[PDB]
Amino acid sequence: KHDLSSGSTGATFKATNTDQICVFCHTPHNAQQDIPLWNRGNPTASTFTLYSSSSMNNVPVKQGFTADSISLFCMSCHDGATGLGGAVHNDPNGAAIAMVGGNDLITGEANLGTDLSNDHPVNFEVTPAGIAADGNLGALDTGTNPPTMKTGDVTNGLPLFKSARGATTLECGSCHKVHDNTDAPFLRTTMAGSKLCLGCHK
Amino acid sequence: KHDLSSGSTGATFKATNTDQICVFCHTPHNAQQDIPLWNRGNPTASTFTLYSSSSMNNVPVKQGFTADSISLFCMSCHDGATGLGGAVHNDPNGAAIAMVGGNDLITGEANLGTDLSNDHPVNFEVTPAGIAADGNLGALDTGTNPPTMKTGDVTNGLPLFKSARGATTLECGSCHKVHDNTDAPFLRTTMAGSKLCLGCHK
Amino acid sequence: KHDLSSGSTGATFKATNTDQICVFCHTPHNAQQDIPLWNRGNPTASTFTLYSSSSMNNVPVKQGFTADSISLFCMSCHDGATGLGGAVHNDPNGAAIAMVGGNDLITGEANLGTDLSNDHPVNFEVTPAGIAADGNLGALDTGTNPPTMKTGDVTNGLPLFKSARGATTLECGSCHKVHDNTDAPFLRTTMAGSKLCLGCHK
Amino acid sequence: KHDLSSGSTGATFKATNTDQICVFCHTPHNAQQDIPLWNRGNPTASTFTLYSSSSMNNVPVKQGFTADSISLFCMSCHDGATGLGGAVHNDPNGAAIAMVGGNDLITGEANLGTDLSNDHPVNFEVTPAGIAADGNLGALDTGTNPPTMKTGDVTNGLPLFKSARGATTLECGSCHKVHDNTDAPFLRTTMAGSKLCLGCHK
Amino acid sequence: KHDLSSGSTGATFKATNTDQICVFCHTPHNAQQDIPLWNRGNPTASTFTLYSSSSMNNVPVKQGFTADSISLFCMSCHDGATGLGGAVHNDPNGAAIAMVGGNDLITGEANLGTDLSNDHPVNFEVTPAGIAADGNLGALDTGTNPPTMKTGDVTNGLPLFKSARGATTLECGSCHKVHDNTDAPFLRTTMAGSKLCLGCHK
Amino acid sequence: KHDLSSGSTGATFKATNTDQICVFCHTPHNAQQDIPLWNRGNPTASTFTLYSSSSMNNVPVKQGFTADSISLFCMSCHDGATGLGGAVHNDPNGAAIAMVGGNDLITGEANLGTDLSNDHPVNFEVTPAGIAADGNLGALDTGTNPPTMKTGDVTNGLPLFKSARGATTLECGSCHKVHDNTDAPFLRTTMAGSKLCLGCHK
Amino acid sequence: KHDLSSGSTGATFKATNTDQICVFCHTPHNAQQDIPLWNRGNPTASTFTLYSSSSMNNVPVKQGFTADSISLFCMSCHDGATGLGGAVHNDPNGAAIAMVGGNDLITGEANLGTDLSNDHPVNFEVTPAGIAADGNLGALDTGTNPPTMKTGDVTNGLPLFKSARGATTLECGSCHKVHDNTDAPFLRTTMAGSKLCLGCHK
Ligand code: HEC
Ligand code: HEC
Ligand code: HEC
Ligand code: HEC
Ligand code: HEC
Ligand code: HEC
Ligand code: HEC
Ligand code: HEC
Ligand code: HEC
Ligand code: HEC
Ligand code: HEC
Ligand code: HEC
Ligand code: HEC
Ligand code: HEC
Repeated sequence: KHDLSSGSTGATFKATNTDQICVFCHTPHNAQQDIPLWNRGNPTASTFTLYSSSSMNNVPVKQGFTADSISLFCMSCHDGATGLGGAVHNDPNGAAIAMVGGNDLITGEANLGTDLSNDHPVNFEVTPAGIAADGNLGALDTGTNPPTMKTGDVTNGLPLFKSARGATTLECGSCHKVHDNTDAPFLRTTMAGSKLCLGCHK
Repeated sequence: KHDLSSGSTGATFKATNTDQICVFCHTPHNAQQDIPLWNRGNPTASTFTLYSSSSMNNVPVKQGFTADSISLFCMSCHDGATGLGGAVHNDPNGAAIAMVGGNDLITGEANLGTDLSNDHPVNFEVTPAGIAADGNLGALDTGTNPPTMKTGDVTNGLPLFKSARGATTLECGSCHKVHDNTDAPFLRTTMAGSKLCLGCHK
Repeated sequence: KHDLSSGSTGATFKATNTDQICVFCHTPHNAQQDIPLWNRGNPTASTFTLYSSSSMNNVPVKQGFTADSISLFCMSCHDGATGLGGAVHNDPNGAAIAMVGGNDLITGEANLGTDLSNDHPVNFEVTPAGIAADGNLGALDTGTNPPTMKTGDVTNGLPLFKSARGATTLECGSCHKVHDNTDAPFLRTTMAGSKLCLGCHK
Repeated sequence: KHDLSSGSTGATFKATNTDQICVFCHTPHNAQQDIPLWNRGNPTASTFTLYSSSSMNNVPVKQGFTADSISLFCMSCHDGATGLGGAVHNDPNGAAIAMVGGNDLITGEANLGTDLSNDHPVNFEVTPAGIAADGNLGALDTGTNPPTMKTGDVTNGLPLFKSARGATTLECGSCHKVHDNTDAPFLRTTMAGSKLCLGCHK
Repeated sequence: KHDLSSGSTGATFKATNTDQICVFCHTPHNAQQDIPLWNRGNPTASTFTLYSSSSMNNVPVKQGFTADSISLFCMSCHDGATGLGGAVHNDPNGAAIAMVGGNDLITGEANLGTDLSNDHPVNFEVTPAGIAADGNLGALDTGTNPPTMKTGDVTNGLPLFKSARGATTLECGSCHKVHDNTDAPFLRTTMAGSKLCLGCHK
Repeated sequence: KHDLSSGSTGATFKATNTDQICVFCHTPHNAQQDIPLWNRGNPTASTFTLYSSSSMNNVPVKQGFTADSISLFCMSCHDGATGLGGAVHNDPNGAAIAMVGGNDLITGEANLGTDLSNDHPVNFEVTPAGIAADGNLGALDTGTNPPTMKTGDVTNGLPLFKSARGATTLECGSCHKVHDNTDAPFLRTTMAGSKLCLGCHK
Repeated sequence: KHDLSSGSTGATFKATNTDQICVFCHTPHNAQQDIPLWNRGNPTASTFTLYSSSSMNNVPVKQGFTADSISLFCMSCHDGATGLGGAVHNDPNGAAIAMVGGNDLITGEANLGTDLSNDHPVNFEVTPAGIAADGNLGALDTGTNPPTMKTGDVTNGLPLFKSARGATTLECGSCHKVHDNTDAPFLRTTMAGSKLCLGCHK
């Protein structure tokens, strides 16, 4: 899916003036941030809302992302308003990347918009006190890099990410693995059987 | 019972084109409401009647549910008219969920229909004035989330739910716990001994 | 007395395959009538006769009960012909309730049979004209729910019930309170001293 | 006088194991006859003789009472041979009623025995032909319930009772009112002045 | 005259502790004899003599009355030796009847004493043979109750009474009617004109 | 003649305050003597003389009557000195009997006075020896009551009376019958023809 | 002859308004003298002369009768001047006795007139001295009542009468017996044979 090459066969949206996989994401030189080789323009965090209800631990952090949130990286192409090709910084041929059909914005069901009223919670620090209060959020392992949240049925658990809210924070990349399409839509494991879901919500 | 997986052993009705527990109830993205990850189509409240007699406190609210009533969520599959698989919004494989035998409607004794003339009252605000008038509806605790109605014989009491009629409202989920089948048919405690019944009707 | 649990200590007749107080009387769902949660099979009213003499106001109504008479509910187990356990509708374990000794019918002095030639009158509308004609049937209060017949010596009087013959009708429950055994055999007050009798027959 | 309660102050004979006025006469359930709530054992009529002389209209009926005579009810405790407490049918506490001193039989002047050679005539049908023959037995009124024998000096006359000999029959209750002690020994009017006697024997 | 009530106006002797006409003569219960409701003490017959001369039919019966003679009843208060109030058996208030002035014995001209040497003959059987022998004692009628002695000038004749000497016996009540004072001193007809005397002595 | 009623038509002397025949002679109660019901005051016998001559049998008895002589009864009103109305003992209305004209004494030819020098002999015992001596005084019959003196021409003879002088004594009533006026002046038979005179003086 | 009844057959003079023998001579009451029952008017004795000659003993008594002479009684109707019916005192019917023909005076040979110059001597005392002087006047008997003069040939002699001249006096009745007509004209014995005459004049 994320093979945006012109010669790709399974890509819904692909360029027409380049053949490279990685220019859409990674540039060897002249990148944006010291988070691996990011060459994509990201929006502001002030225009994003998250899931909030009186059953969680994220009440004060229900508005806005952080400046170092990977969820920002994902929504940079998964917001429905940022150009797929027009947001590049280090373009591959000195000009704007040509897009097929002229639709430089993601559409369809994959579009997420700007409101997360219908999405799984992201960018909040899972805490051992919160886990004890709920009593069902598995366990924590700190000896691994990155630290993972222990599960009673899945090997290696789910990776966690460091953010402003804390060093053990759930994120857009917790479930989705961008590069590996072994279990589409790039889930960390094949979802049939609910075994990934049972990893956390036991 | 509510394990609608194809590989389930104790489910009366199960799908044949999926293996996931939660797609029938919860979808990670593109949900219906900001009430936890609801992916089920609910009917209108105008076609529902409730228990009403000259011994209660719910005389003006004996017709119709609210738009935010959990009882609506439960009757969405427990009405006897809404499709068990056809009412999903975010389907798991891009098509309608296949049902065994083709009976996409609940039948048997578990069917409740649309008339509650033979059911325990639901969706009404229990009030301290009403409790004092009756003199037997236990007591109230507001320091817990959700607020519970105190009982003289059962630990932790019964949870209450917030609705349009009020913040302390009895509901379909007051007695039934959807996920925990420790005491089937998903009662909050084992019913033998009438100890749950004695919790309120002392 | 009416604690029909298997673990009960003072019950003459008790079940052996259940432990619940209320299944014998009340079922949460799938009840019989919109009169509180009735799960007991009642007989026909055409086979019942009542007390009749040329000193009362019930001459035309000396034969048969009404379809909404609480006396029917009481005689449903107090007729001497209806099964104590076999008349349930919503059984607690999917089968007929097991009875100790196999005697599913009430016996002894408590048995009332089908003829009320030796019983206090029931199911007739007490009227202010009739009270004035007799001149001793206390007085009437309509501001209370249910309306009561005023007594000159007892606080709160006797409750009355609504029926087909009228809205102020004496009934089996007028003297007997089914749940409260403070004054056995479930009388509304302790009978020693004839103070209950003096409440009406002054 | 007829207040046989243990706490009574003016009763010659009173019980010691009960406090109720009416168990001695009336039981709510399980009575003897369809004549109001009779719970007292009555003797046979074959052992009773009546006043008979060649000046009356009761020559063929001078021996024995009827099975439905109220005089039998009165003599059930006013015969001098039937137990005051031992003749109850529906006892108040599951055992024989305890009597003070052990004298369960009425004694003294109030005792009447079994021979009415010294008593006013009872249980005979007064007839208009007989009244015309004597010419002094007042008049008859049939529009009242029960029918009364008209008197020229007393309001409302004397009530009459229905029996086997006829529908207008003098009886033990014609002069004596069991419940009202306004004019002791329970006469229908105060006897001073002979006005009751002048009501009939003008 | 015989109205012995305390409120009487024409009575020479009256009581002061009662107001009843009939207690002096009749008691409803506990009477003396089976001759109508007699409550007066009578003297012995051995102390009485009668009119005797060689012109009548009563030679062998000139000494003593019978045990069933009404003349005994009359002399019970008309002997001059028996107490007017002290001879009662069933007293009206549990004590001796109080008499005005303390003179409980009849005095004056009305007093008759114990010797009938100056009185009209009583208590002897008038016989048809005796009537034929005298030839002036009217005639006899047996079809009436009581049998009367026919007179040629007076309607209905004189009533006769049954006694030991015979069934057609003259008696104290033959001329005197105790209750009817239409013709004082309680004669059966007004005596002016000798028409009563001419009824027998033609 | 002897009908002294006020309404009488043939009576020379009659009362004005009474209507009774017999009060002048007979009173039912309180009479004077045991000689039938005498209510008239009689004079003394010492003031009476009789017929005496040397041809009879009454020489020693020619002065004075006896205390039991009927002639005394007759002269009680036939002496000319005793009051006709003032000599009553048992008066009919509590007062002296009123007489017409005020003449309470008999006058005229019927007056006899106190001397019998001009009258037929009375009050002497006729004896069989005396009859044999005279040889004309009929015969004697003792089997009749009263004994009569036999006559050869008149049926039933003349009645005789008992007195102190003897049991067969002539008397004022021998010829005169007081009640029967068939042959006035109350003779025992019609005197025309001298047949009564020939009965004795043959 | 002396049967003066109206129905008489042998009487020359008889009444027409009466039928009685004795009213002409004897009245029961109201007579004239104490000489037996005389009811006839007698004349004076001064107008009568008697037989007188110088051969007797009656020289000084030859003029006039005595006031007590029976000869006066006889001449009262045998004088020829006194009325036969008009001289009665006690008349039988309140009026003068009617006489046949109107001749109330005796006539014919039986008339004696007023002069006894032709009659046998009367009313003089026969004396024993006079009898001795004459020597033929029988003898005297004093033991009989009345005293008689003894005769030598006739049984019982002649009765004598008492008068003023003496106790043994001849009289009109000496020979004549007024009542007995055995030997007419009422002689004491049949005169044929002169045996009566020979009784005295021997
Ligand atoms: C972080 C902000 C994100 C973003 C941008 C997306 N996800 Fe998820 N996702 C999860 C599961 C189980 C599915 C399968 C969908 C299904 O079974 O119906 C998905 C799918 C997607 C899609 C495409 C399919 C779709 O239905 O939209 C997209 C574009 C997408 N995701 C974006 C699970 C998780 C999860 C843990 C349960 C987390 C955290 C996220 N997703 C986070 C994100
Ligand atoms: C809210 C609208 C609901 C719905 C949809 C159901 N219930 Fe209840 N329930 C209660 C108890 C004690 C039982 C046991 C039944 C028994 O003992 O016989 C049940 C059972 C059910 C069933 C299945 C079994 C059946 O008999 O129908 C179903 C499908 C069901 N429930 C649906 C008690 C309560 C209660 C408090 C007393 C409340 C509130 C509810 N239930 C509410 C609901
Ligand atoms: C309505 C049809 C009923 C029924 C089914 C029963 N009752 Fe009554 N009850 C009353 C009183 C004073 C007693 C005490 C008995 C006593 O003192 O001896 C009772 C008792 C009973 C019993 C059990 C004991 C018994 O003696 O039978 C039963 C089974 C019973 N009742 C059934 C009084 C009343 C009353 C007002 C006076 C009325 C109405 C009823 N009862 C009605 C009924
Ligand atoms: C029907 C069989 C009965 C019975 C059992 C009794 N009575 Fe009478 N009663 C009447 C009157 C006027 C009195 C007063 C007594 C008085 O004045 O002296 C009574 C009294 C009694 C008593 C108690 C007192 C006593 O003297 O015995 C008793 C126990 C009693 N009664 C029993 C009048 C009548 C009457 C109409 C005149 C009739 C009918 C009855 N009584 C009937 C009965
Ligand atoms: C039966 C033993 C009796 C008794 C006790 C009494 N009588 Fe008579 N009575 C009769 C008449 C005609 C009178 C009127 C009196 C009169 O006219 O003077 C009476 C009166 C009385 C009285 C009171 C008045 C008085 O003079 O004493 C009394 C107390 C009395 N009686 C008592 C007639 C008869 C009669 C038939 C002729 C008979 C029988 C009786 N009486 C009997 C009795
Ligand atoms: C007893 C002492 C008496 C009394 C008081 C009276 N009598 Fe006589 N009597 C007799 C006869 C034949 C008559 C008729 C008179 C006549 O024919 O003229 C009478 C009449 C009377 C009267 C009234 C008429 C009169 O002439 O005086 C009276 C008042 C009277 N009597 C009173 C006959 C007898 C007789 C037998 C011959 C005897 C005895 C008596 N009487 C006795 C008495
Ligand atoms: C006394 C004064 C008298 C009276 C009035 C009468 N007598 Fe005599 N009498 C006597 C005898 C023997 C005869 C028979 C005459 C004869 O035989 O012829 C009579 C008759 C009469 C009559 C009628 C006949 C007549 O011849 O007149 C009358 C009227 C009469 N008497 C009147 C005898 C005596 C005698 C003794 C001898 C005495 C005395 C009397 N009589 C006296 C009287
Ligand atoms: C859009 C998404 C792309 C595309 C089209 C490519 N890459 Fe990647 N890549 C992407 C992200 C968001 C990250 C970092 C994720 C994280 O830090 O959690 C990366 C990272 C890499 C890395 C180093 C990290 C590792 O190896 O685990 C490499 C070597 C890499 N990417 C290679 C790569 C190549 C060869 C591509 C085309 C042939 C290519 N990427 C495309 C996001 C995206
Ligand atoms: C139908 C009912 C289902 C089924 C088949 C599953 N879930 Fe649940 N779930 C359901 C409801 C009505 C609710 C909310 C109830 C309320 O708000 O009172 C939930 C909630 C959850 C949650 C979060 C709430 C909590 O944990 O207390 C989780 C983590 C969850 N559900 C998980 C889950 C999984 C893992 C399932 C398959 C393995 C699954 N659900 C099925 C209703 C239903
Ligand atoms: C047979 C009788 C039973 C038994 C064994 C139980 N209940 Fe009751 N109950 C019964 C009747 C006939 C009625 C209605 C009476 C009327 O309407 O007049 C009820 C009512 C109730 C109620 C609500 C009415 C109220 O509270 O006043 C409750 C809460 C209730 N019953 C509870 C209850 C429980 C907890 C029992 C076992 C622990 C139980 N009942 C048994 C009749 C009968
Ligand atoms: C012995 C007598 C008693 C006693 C101790 C009580 N009652 Fe009565 N009662 C009795 C009789 C013989 C009758 C019927 C008489 C008839 O039918 O002529 C009654 C009747 C009643 C009635 C209904 C008739 C009415 O009201 O007129 C009542 C309501 C009643 N009795 C009440 C009552 C009470 C309350 C008593 C004790 C507090 C009581 N009775 C005692 C005889 C006798
Ligand atoms: C003394 C005498 C009294 C008095 C003061 C009263 N009564 Fe009478 N009564 C009396 C006698 C001797 C008799 C019987 C006479 C007989 O048998 O010949 C009676 C009879 C009655 C009767 C029934 C006989 C009838 O009616 O013919 C009655 C109804 C009656 N008595 C009534 C009565 C009343 C009402 C009195 C006071 C108001 C009363 N009596 C006084 C004697 C005497
Ligand atoms: C004055 C004389 C009178 C009057 C006015 C009445 N009677 Fe008589 N009565 C009288 C006497 C002297 C005697 C007795 C005579 C004797 O013993 O020889 C009587 C007797 C009676 C008798 C009974 C004797 C019988 O019947 O033979 C009766 C019944 C009688 N009397 C009745 C009576 C009546 C009814 C009178 C008025 C209607 C009446 N008498 C008046 C004297 C006198
Ligand atoms: C005229 C003479 C008469 C008549 C018509 C009658 N009697 Fe006589 N009677 C007469 C006299 C003068 C005397 C007395 C004579 C004397 O005393 O000597 C008498 C006497 C009697 C007597 C009594 C004397 C006796 O019996 O001896 C009687 C009983 C008598 N009379 C009866 C009587 C009768 C019955 C008459 C009519 C039937 C009658 N008398 C007529 C004179 C005269």
